Amino acid sequence: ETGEYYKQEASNLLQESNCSQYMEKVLGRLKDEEIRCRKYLHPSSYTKVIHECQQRMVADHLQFLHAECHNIIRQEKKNDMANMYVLLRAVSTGLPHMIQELQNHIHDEGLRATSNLTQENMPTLFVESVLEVHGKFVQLINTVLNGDQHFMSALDKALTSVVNYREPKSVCKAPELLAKYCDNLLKKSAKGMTENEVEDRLTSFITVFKYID
Repeated sequence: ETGEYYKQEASNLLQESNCSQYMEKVLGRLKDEEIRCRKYLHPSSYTKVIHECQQRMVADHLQFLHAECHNIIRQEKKNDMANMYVLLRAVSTGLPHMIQELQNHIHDEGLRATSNLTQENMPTLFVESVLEVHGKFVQLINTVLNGDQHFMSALDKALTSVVNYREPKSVCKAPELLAKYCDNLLKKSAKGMTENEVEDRLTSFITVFKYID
């Protein structure tokens, strides 16, 4: 009966609320369901009830979640994506669509960073733009999402593609720019950044170099 009660409840909520506020309403039920399940039922049924309160409420509209998941990742919505993640992590086949689609977001945002390559400061901008992409996307995986290695592997795979970008009928531009970045930074010419900061920029260079094919 709780499968049928939340089969109609999940169908009722979507007709009134869009996917953005549908997340809070579903989590507004599971948070309350976990409380009312431990006030009445045996502790053996705590995991079986919730598994039924998500199969007929979250896994039931699996395609509805994946239809509206595109706009969530593009706008870097902190609240509408953390709630979006905790719904899919319970469903067995729901989560892998999110990590693959989020992998395309770095592969699209990363290219825009390494697109306006200036003809006078090529190596510094390429590394710094990657740290802009890497230093932000690691935060997003860690400040609203959990420390999931699936998203981390997606970010690692996506950052690999943007770094190892091959122009049509041309070699990849990654190896020389990273090679030039070190030499442009280890010289004593002009005014340096001093070894207290040189050891910091070179440490961040390893993250860019780790994705080199």
